[PDB]
Amino acid sequence: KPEPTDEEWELIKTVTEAHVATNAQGSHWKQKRKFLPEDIGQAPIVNAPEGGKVDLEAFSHFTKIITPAITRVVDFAKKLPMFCELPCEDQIILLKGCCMEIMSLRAAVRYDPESETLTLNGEMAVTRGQLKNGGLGVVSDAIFRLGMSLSSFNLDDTEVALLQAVLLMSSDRPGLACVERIEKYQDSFLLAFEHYINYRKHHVTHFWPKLLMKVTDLRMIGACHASRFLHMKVECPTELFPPLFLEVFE
Amino acid sequence: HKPEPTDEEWELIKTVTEAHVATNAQGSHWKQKRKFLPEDIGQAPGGKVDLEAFSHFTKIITPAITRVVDFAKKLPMFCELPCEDQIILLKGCCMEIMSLRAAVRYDPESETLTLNGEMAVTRGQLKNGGLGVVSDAIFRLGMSLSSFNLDDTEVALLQAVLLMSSDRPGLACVERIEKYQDSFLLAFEHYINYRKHHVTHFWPKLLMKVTDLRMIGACHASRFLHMKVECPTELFPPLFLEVFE
Ligand SMILES: O=C(O)Cc1cc(I)c(Oc2ccc(O)c(I)c2)c(I)c1
Ligand SMILES: O=C(O)Cc1cc(I)c(Oc2ccc(O)c(I)c2)c(I)c1
Ligand SMILES: C=CC(=O)c1ccc(CCCCCC)cc1
Ligand SMILES: C=CC(=O)c1ccc(CCCCCC)cc1
Repeated sequence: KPEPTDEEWELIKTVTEAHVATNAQGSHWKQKRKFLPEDIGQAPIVNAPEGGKVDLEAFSHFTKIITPAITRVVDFAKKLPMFCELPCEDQIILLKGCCMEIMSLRAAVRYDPESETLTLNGEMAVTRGQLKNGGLGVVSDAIFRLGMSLSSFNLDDTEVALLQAVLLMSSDRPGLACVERIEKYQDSFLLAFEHYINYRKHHVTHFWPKLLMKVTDLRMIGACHASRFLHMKVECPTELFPPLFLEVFE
Repeated sequence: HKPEPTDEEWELIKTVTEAHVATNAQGSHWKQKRKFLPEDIGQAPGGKVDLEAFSHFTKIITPAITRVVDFAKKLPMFCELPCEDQIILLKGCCMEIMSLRAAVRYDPESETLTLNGEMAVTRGQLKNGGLGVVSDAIFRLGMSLSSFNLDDTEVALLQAVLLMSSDRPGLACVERIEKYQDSFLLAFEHYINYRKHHVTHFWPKLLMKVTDLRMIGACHASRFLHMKVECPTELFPPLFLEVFE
């Protein structure tokens, strides 16, 4: 199995550092985290015939720490030379299209089977039900499943970073100008990623193929996020929408 | 570097591994032949046992039980123990090894456990099925074992350790058994350094799973008493009754 080249190790060091420099609570999150009160995000005893509405209370708790998560995704991308080479127009499109994907990933990787929750921003542990009633709905199930399936993969910072790099450089986003260039960047990240994986030596058959499918799951989650956001603008009042949160979809 | 298994330990590792493989339902992918228990079965509209769901479990309970016994008998160290000791050890690890085997077959995508490698069931089906909370304990164990990526050898060794529990009430060759367990832990410990898993504090956390399997085995004993009160005698296979006397 071909391992990463000197140049790729250089690239790997750039992404890993960029990710670690933007990944909250890089200093033990499962020790300083705080569990969201049980009473918050509790399944409705009545359940409206509509189809389940968004728990405005839980939603408030989620959006109160959403901005930092969004800005962090932007800082990560700006720490990558390749990204900084892209036009302003392209950068915005790529960020708005991978924002939720990368965040969902960051949360998924922080899945704790013992408490069966996700540590958002590495400080808030939420249950599958709390995140759902919080406004993500079925999306919560998608993210939780992802986290459960990623356990056996034991992804390190370099693999999560590279994963984020691949999600960031999506040349299939609508409106992109440097379609070709961006794809060259992605292929570079993918190549370095795969090579790094051979170096890591994971104990799981068809690791590479299975991981790529996860990129596909993130794409689905990101899309469902946009649709889920539409219901939020309908049920959730404006006062609960942070500055960057709304622009990420508008 | 960490110490790896010696030549003598490799042969022991070979024995236990082949013993487990010969008594386990895989070596051919259990996801290609497994079937899902009808959703309508084991539905939950303490708690009463779902007779129908129960019947489906005990219908394949004997095979699982007989395999654990076969596993132990394929181990020379076990055959050197008195009949009374063998009976004691088996009755004390049966559910332990069984739970372990079911846990390792956990499937995140379907969120179920493939019993005997042919019947997949949900947390609810197994709970109302008669295991109650024990079902949650087994599913929890299965979820925490994903990152461990245990191979047949590690599960086999794990079963060996559970088997050679010299603290079982009534045992006679307590020291001979203890000696056997350590030989497995040592070989297991060395094998672990060979594999080299990417899970921080792998060894410590795995050993802890052994303690969880201990609790699961105990909670099942008390759970079995509820079954002999709610479930009719017909649904109790002969070998199933004796094992958990
Ligand atoms: O875990 C991290 O670092 C990043 C992170 C932060 C948050 I707050 C988060 O939850 C969301 C996201 C969108 C949304 O509309 C709602 I309501 C909740 C997730 I998923 C991930
Ligand atoms: O999966 C395997 O190979 C072995 C296996 C087989 C069975 I059937 C099983 O379920 C049980 C066990 C005890 C009990 O009282 C009831 I009701 C159901 C489990 I957990 C594991
Ligand atoms: C959708 C993405 C954007 O347009 C976007 C969002 C946020 C930012 C960062 C602004 C500074 C925020 C304080 C750190 C830049 C661009
Ligand atoms: C509790 C364990 C036992 O005592 C035990 C259980 C089963 C067997 C196998 C008997 C063979 C009959 C066909 C399965 C032997 C011993």
